[PDB]
Amino acid sequence: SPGIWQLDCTHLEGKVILVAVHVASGYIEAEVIPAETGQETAYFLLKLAGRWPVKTVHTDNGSNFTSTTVKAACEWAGIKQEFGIASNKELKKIIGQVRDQAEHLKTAVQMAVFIHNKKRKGGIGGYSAGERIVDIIAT
Amino acid sequence: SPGIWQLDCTHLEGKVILVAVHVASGYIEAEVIPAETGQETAYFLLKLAGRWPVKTVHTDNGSNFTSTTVKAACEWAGIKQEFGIASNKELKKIIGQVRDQAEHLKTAVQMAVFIHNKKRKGGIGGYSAGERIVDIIAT
Ligand SMILES: Cc1ccc2oc(C#Cc3cccs3)c(CC(=O)O)c2c1
Ligand SMILES: Cc1ccc2oc(C#Cc3cccs3)c(CC(=O)O)c2c1
Repeated sequence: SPGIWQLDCTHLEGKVILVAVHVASGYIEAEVIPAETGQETAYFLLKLAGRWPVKTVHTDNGSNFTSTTVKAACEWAGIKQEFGIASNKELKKIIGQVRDQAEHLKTAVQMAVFIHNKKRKGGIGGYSAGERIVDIIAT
Repeated sequence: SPGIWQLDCTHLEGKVILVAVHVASGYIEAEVIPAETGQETAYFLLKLAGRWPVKTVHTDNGSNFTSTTVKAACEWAGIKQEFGIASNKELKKIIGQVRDQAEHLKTAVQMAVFIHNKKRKGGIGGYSAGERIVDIIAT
């Protein structure tokens, strides 16, 4: 289905990175938050769903099932939250390659997301993740 | 061309809203920032261009031409900044319709962006802005 995402967290320099993956394309969006709160996840989901068809979000643990705001975001935007489900180390190599081009970690995280979404697999031919998600939604 | 945007600022409850419009689709992305700094605009442009083809950004005044970080963002991401160029009152009516569904202004701003991007013109038939930008990029 064209609206399936995976949501996860990752950690770098004592900061928290929210990562959404569009499962069929590998497109990612990410955001650095001060702390891993309900509100932050709800805000991120609402932005995401305003940009793409988001039908179902898959997570790997219980954290998101206990936030009052995440459930009000789910419901407002029409997002099914489903339990049950790598990319998270591609990110980190690219973050390492750019880290000292940016003062702020968040900048490096977005430079990493950029390159993840724009590049071709193996550097030649076919579609980027950013091309594939557009191509998937367009049909 | 498929990569042309308009960037502008707007103000509500003493907070600053950055608005990017995809000129051919009317798709919008927006973000509430504490203050109207170079860094914030650069960060927003870098996120945007990591998500969509952004070839040229049109602005209406000189503010963006005097930020060292905005120029380093332009150059890093391959974005031509061009001088010379409404939607900004559709936003505000919808913000008013949702305002007391959300504690934070930023939430109302994203609920407004959601509805702006998802709705059909006149409420029936054709494509939403979010459909049109995908349809434009897919060709
Ligand atoms: C080449 C490039 C592209 C985008 C960029 O965004 C920022 C920023 C920022 C912030 C916004 C709010 C709080 S910090 C920077 C500056 C850095 O990180 O070097 C930067 C540099
Ligand atoms: C239905 C719905 C959907 C998304 C939402 O995001 C937030 C938030 C937030 C924040 C993140 C960081 C600092 S404040 C809220 C709560 C509110 O504004 O009522 C909310 C409610």
